[PDB]
Amino acid sequence: ARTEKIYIYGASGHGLVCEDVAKNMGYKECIFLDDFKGMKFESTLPKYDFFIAIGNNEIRKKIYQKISENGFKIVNLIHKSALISPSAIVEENAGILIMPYVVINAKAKIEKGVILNTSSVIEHECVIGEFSHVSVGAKCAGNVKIGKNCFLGINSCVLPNLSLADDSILGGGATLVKNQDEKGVFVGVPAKRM
Amino acid sequence: ARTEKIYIYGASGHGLVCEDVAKNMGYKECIFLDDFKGMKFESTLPKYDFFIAIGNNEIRKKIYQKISENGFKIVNLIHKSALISPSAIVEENAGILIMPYVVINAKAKIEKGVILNTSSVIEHECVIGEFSHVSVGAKCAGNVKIGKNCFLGINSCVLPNLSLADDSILGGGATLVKNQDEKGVFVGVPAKRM
Amino acid sequence: ARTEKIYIYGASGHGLVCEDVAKNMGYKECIFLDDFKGMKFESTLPKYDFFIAIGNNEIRKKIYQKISENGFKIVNLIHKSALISPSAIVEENAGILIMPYVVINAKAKIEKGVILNTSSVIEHECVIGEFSHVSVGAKCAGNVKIGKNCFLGINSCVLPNLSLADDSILGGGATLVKNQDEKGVFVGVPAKRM
Ligand SMILES: CC(C)(COP(=O)(O)OP(=O)(O)OC[C@H]1O[C@@H](n2cnc3c(N)ncnc32)[C@H](O)[C@@H]1OP(=O)(O)O)[C@@H](O)C(=O)NCCC(=O)NCCS
Ligand SMILES: CC(C)(COP(=O)(O)OP(=O)(O)OC[C@H]1O[C@@H](n2cnc3c(N)ncnc32)[C@H](O)[C@@H]1OP(=O)(O)O)[C@@H](O)C(=O)NCCC(=O)NCCS
Ligand SMILES: CC(C)(COP(=O)(O)OP(=O)(O)OC[C@H]1O[C@@H](n2cnc3c(N)ncnc32)[C@H](O)[C@@H]1OP(=O)(O)O)[C@@H](O)C(=O)NCCC(=O)NCCS
Repeated sequence: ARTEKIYIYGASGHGLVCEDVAKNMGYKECIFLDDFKGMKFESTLPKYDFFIAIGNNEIRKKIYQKISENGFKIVNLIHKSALISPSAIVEENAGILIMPYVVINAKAKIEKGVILNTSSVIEHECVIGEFSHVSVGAKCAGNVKIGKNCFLGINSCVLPNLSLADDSILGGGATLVKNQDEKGVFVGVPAKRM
Repeated sequence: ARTEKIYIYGASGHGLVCEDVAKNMGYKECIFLDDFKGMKFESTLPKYDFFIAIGNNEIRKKIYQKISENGFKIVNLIHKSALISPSAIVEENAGILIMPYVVINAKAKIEKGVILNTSSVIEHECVIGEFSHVSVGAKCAGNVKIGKNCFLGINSCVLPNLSLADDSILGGGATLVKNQDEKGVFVGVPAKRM
Repeated sequence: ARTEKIYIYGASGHGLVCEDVAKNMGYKECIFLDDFKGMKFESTLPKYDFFIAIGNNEIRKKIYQKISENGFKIVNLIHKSALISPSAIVEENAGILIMPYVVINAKAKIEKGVILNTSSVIEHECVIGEFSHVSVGAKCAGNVKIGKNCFLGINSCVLPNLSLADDSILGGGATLVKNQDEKGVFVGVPAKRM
């Protein structure tokens, strides 16, 4: 079962929303660790559930690696208002954030370290690759494959059956209308390589 | 009252989400009919509620006609998280799909065979024409008239008071800013004839 | 505590949705005042909570001023499905509308007379200026400052950390990607001065 307290690493803005989700899940206390100007991570800390509240995908992956290596459990934070299909797969204890009013439909799969931000939608049979960030209000239609480390900006979307290659960025408001097997930064409606 | 079981015609991706909505409504068993590589529709089937889980508007209308002609009741599937104004009108037993977190505001009207997909919004006093599909995250502002058989793509929107003519397509991410009395395919921000 | 009845000023479309929110909050009766072709406002009316259901920001501010001057309390109408962070600040008894499925995240501030329309999202640490209208499905990313009297159109968004100057309009579907210190009308993806 979940611990009484939770370490949230990242005490910035993203950290504050993560705190709200942890409290929603029933955690009694959130202990912020921030190496910058709060309490530092220490490998010697008393054991509690961890969460990595870092928006940057590259840095979130590295921190995730360092925390995991010290034997800490990095839990998922999933708001109770997120609607997740009984046939969707969400990787267990994998540092995944699922914000309020997120919807994940039948047979979608969410990989480790993903952020599904506020009111995002992952349609049936999607695969969202590890340490991707689907940001506020971004939506993936049915059967969309998002590669590892991808970032879908605010209010972006991807049409059905499409793939976005690892390490790509879909800009805020962009509409991806063609399959993308080579990485890049895509902006506009329709989305075009920058 | 609803039957114990339901026939869902279409066993594809759209079918899977329809299954989830039926289960949410309290149906105990979903029986998939798919003429393609599952159990075939037969006019001789034992009577249960039917739903037509076909995304294509033209084909959904034809199947709806064939099922209705055999005397089957084609129910609405409405997720419990959909928020529907007490003054909105949703045509009864009319094969309408209303997905999670859909909002339908005061005095809007939804006609037979419509799909309102995940997190779509139908504002006050809208009329959504029969066998239209308002897809994931698409939004109609107040007093918008969507014609029969129309398709609003992912994350599209229509400004207040506007009409979209029968058999039109508003592309993914498109923003309709002018009245459209002649049918077509409209894409972009602002939306322009293709 | 809230009164038994409420005066809703504006009996148009916006008024109808306001009625729905008031009923959701537990008000027993909504009394429409419309100077146009319903019951007129009178300074002599029996005291009840008031709400100003006027979509136009300029007119809503003026009416708000006139009603306040006569000593009436102009309450907030907040749908129960709106998700508001315990650390967000919503100005009390300030004529604010918060529609269904609105999300307001940690430390955001909402000022008097604001409309947050259906399924809009205000991310952590935003400031939404008085008598602004964030319309249906519009989303502000973290740390966004919206000026007084601003109007964000249907399905628009603003990227993190940005400001929109007082009295500006972000058009339906627009994506604001740069800081804006001078007022104007911005349209497109990316949003550009009209
Ligand atoms: C696409 C993006 C990654 C590019 O950022 P960048 O490399 O720093 O680019 P700049 O901001 O300097 O702008 C470069 C050009 O691209 C354009 N551009 C930037 N973002 C754009 C967008 N999303 N849509 C269309 N054009 C965009 C700019 O207008 C500019 O055009 P110009 O040279 O003609 O003036 C960034 O703008 C973005 O959309 N990030 C998303 C952030 C987000 O959604 N946060 C999550 C919140 S929940
Ligand atoms: C508009 C649409 C119907 C047109 O599809 P199509 O006729 O097969 O057109 P194509 O995909 O071959 O593209 C033709 C051109 O239109 C453009 N285009 C296609 N969709 C576009 C969109 N939504 N916005 C802007 N441009 C678009 C393409 O970029 C292409 O431009 P080009 O010739 O300069 O390279 C389709 O792209 C679409 O948006 N359908 C929506 C699907 C959807 O939302 N599914 C529901 C999920 S919930
Ligand atoms: C931006 C806006 C304020 C401008 O309206 P306007 O001054 O009356 O302008 P017009 O409608 O006459 O159009 C003027 C031009 O701007 C364009 N335009 C208007 N709205 C646009 C939009 N949101 N995106 C891109 N272009 C837009 C028009 O296509 C037109 O282009 P053209 O001259 O090449 O033909 C208005 O279109 C708008 O987006 N308002 C939002 C309404 C809304 O969202 N309601 C709330 C519902 S919840």
